[PDB]
Amino acid sequence: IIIATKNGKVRGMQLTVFGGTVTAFLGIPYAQPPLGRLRFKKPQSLTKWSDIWNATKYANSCCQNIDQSFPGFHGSEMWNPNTDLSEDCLYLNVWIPAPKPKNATVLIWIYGGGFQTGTSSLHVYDGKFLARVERVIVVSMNYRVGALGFLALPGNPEAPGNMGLFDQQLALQWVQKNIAAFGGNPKSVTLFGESAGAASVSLHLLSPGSHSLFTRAILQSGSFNAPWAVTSLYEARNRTLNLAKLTGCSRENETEIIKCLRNKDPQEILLNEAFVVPYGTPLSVNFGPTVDGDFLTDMPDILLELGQFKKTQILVGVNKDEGTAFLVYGAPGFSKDNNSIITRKEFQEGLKIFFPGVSEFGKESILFHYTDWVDDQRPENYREALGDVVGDYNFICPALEFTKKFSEWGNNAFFYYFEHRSSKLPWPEWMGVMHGYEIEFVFGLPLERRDQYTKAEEILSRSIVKRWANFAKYGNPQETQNQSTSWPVFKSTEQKYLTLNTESTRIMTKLRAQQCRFWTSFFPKV
Ligand SMILES: *[C@@H]1O[C@H](CO[C@@H]2O[C@@H](C)[C@@H](O)[C@@H](O)[C@@H]2O)[C@@H](O[C@@H]2O[C@H](CO)[C@@H](O[C@@H]3O[C@H](CO)[C@@H](O)[C@H](O[C@H]4O[C@H](CO)[C@@H](O)[C@H](O)[C@@H]4O)[C@@H]3O)[C@H](O)[C@H]2NC(C)=O)[C@H](O)[C@H]1NC(C)=O
Ligand SMILES: *[C@@H]1O[C@H](CO[C@@H]2O[C@@H](C)[C@@H](O)[C@@H](O)[C@@H]2O)[C@@H](O[C@@H]2O[C@H](CO)[C@@H](O)[C@H](O)[C@H]2NC(C)=O)[C@H](O)[C@H]1NC(C)=O
Ligand SMILES: *[C@@H]1O[C@H](CO[C@@H]2O[C@@H](C)[C@@H](O)[C@@H](O)[C@@H]2O)[C@@H](O[C@@H]2O[C@H](CO)[C@@H](O)[C@H](O)[C@H]2NC(C)=O)[C@H](O)[C@H]1NC(C)=O
Ligand SMILES: CN(C[C@@H]1CCN(Cc2ccccc2)C1)S(=O)(=O)c1ccc2ccccc2c1
Ligand SMILES: *[C@@H]1O[C@H](CO[C@@H]2O[C@@H](C)[C@@H](O)[C@@H](O)[C@@H]2O)[C@@H](O)[C@H](O)[C@H]1NC(C)=O
Ligand SMILES: CC(=O)N[C@H]1[C@H]([C@H](O)[C@H](O)CO)O[C@@](O)(C(=O)O)C[C@@H]1O
Ligand SMILES: *[C@@H]1O[C@H](CO)[C@@H](O)[C@H](O)[C@H]1NC(C)=O
Ligand SMILES: *[C@@H]1O[C@H](CO)[C@@H](O)[C@H](O)[C@H]1NC(C)=O
Ligand SMILES: [Cl-]
Ligand SMILES: [Cl-]
Repeated sequence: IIIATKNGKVRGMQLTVFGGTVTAFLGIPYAQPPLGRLRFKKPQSLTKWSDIWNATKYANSCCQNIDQSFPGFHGSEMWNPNTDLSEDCLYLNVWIPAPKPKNATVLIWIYGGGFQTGTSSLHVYDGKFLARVERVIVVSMNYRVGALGFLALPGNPEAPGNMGLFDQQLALQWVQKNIAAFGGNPKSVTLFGESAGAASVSLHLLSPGSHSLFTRAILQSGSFNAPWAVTSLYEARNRTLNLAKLTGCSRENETEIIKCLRNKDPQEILLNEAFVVPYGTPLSVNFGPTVDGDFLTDMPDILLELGQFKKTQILVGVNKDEGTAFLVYGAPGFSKDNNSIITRKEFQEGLKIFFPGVSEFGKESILFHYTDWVDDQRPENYREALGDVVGDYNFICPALEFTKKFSEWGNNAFFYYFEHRSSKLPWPEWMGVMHGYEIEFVFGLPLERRDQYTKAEEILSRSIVKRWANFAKYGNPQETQNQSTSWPVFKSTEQKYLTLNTESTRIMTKLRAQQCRFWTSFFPKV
């Protein structure tokens, strides 16, 4: 089972999935390893090889700091890298149906991780379910994260910024030139991703160098206009410089800095990423997408506002409790191991943690818009309010605003609202429908009966998988057979969206409308 690619022959392996077979090619290199003098530079193209590359195991994950706040707890550790970390991590994976499809639609996954963490090899990113059940091809790639992938000395090719995005872009290029050999249709490629993955997919909509590398886009819990998604050219420099000092690489010649940062073990670079900013938060993106003048030619809010993106269909959506995950990473009085009833004072302190550089008036204005209580006696008023504050500001309102803005230029948009809490979810109940916990459903993990998911979850994943795959194949995320609720287009007027849950799937209008008017009109002025 050998496929000949443009750079050489690759050998895959055979997966038994649901009384059937998927061919997995795990760990195909798609760039020269960005090592030595290649560190921080854009990804260079891969020299040809004469052997049979053995793509039979996930490859090295990119260097990254590991969440060690809940050691031994699956709800945190399920997200930590499950392969050796290395700078030599520019690899991708391909699941194709067996037998080899003819002209299959291709799904390209971009993982999240706040642009600091993440890896394609995670169990909740296993594409074999989608390959088997919908006969699409799934591709996923590793891209550089943290400083190693997003250090920015603007204009300077030694550290131009946005390398991780250019890593992704080079993977998309690989699919364009090689997926035909695997039975995929290069003309039918849907980027999908979650969180920073979703912000990445949205940036590929803007980057002209990506416009011909895919067809459609799916944005799960993320978009480039999210407040955490794009570093200012200022802060990127202040960040690059503060890193140079912490490592002792402060030089007058800016390239002499990069040279100095190139003789540091990655461990030294990662240990210093944290304090590169002055006041971090649980959502800090120390090194992330920047306006490099290359991948990104202008500030994306301007590009969005003036229709300067790929015209195509988008599938956008968010989860019901996007914000609760971050509350247990610093917020006072919070814990995954109790119900986290917090007081007014505790809520106010938590705003200082999530909005450190914000004026008191700004923080009071958040308090005022979110404490008009329907019941003052309700003891978790503040706990739920602080979670909604983080979710509405960081995910739901920018994702909604992205969808209005993008659809205003005549393209079909579909907006979902995931509100099912996984029956196997290891975080406590009050954290609800958390950030990232729609992904297993998108990937069809409840489709394996051999797990402990309920029948209702199997049906929900089954429908989501159909809707996702029909969106990839046909720009339309309906399920047309099992008498399903029709998913209407999101228009700027009606703003209709589809709820996803095991109970009843409903068409609703104008998600978080009052919340988002505050976050999208008033709060940016503070
Ligand atoms: C990439 O993957 C291939 C295939 O691996 C196999 O794929 C599937 C088909 C499945 O069977 C898997 O279990 C398995 O991983 C690798 O192919 C193997 O290549 C090595 C050599 O590099 C072979 O080992 C040699 O086999 C000889 C059989 O004639 C044997 O004589 C060899 O003994 C040595 O010592 C004597 C003593 O003088 C010498 O005379 C010999 O010439 C030899 O050097 C040795 O056992 C395996 O048998 C191959 N696998 C199979 C299943 O046959 C390939 O190596 C791998 N490459 C990389 C870089 O990963
Ligand atoms: C731009 O960076 C300066 C300097 O960063 C400091 O030193 C680094 C090595 C690292 O340890 C950072 O965490 C430090 O912040 C920032 O200046 C500091 O600001 C804090 C309070 O904001 C102050 O108490 C320190 O004394 C300052 N240190 C110095 C050397 O000036 C500055 O705030 C950053 N600018 C922005 C807009 O964030
Ligand atoms: C919920 O727990 C937090 C966290 O406290 C720690 O974790 C607990 C699960 C338990 O193992 C405790 O022994 C630990 O201290 C509590 O937050 C602390 O609250 C105390 C008293 O209010 C305060 O002195 C500490 O500063 C707090 N620490 C942190 C990190 O917030 C919280 O009180 C608990 N809430 C409820 C409703 O039980
Ligand atoms: C420090 N990180 C967060 C921890 C790391 C591992 N835990 C995984 C988890 C995932 C879902 C629920 C519970 C736990 C979460 S991060 O990955 O570097 C990061 C940084 C900035 C971000 C800004 C916006 C959105 C996401 C961001 C992520
Ligand atoms: C649709 O439903 C299948 C089984 O449910 C029953 O059978 C179908 C064919 C209907 O005629 C009706 O009797 C029931 O809904 C599932 O096996 C199948 O996976 C479902 N398809 C999707 C896309 O969810
Ligand atoms: C270690 C721990 O937390 N254990 C608790 C689990 C969940 O894991 C938490 O709610 C989220 O961590 O949930 C319980 O409510 C339960 O349903 O029996 C109590 C149990 O002791
Ligand atoms: C694949 O599909 C495209 C249209 O999407 C078509 O133009 C092309 O000829 C097809 N090629 C093969 C080999 O099926
Ligand atoms: C910095 O050093 C590099 C080394 O090749 C050189 O090309 C560049 O001109 C230098 N810049 C300044 C401002 O001295
Ligand atoms: Cl009160
Ligand atoms: Cl308002």
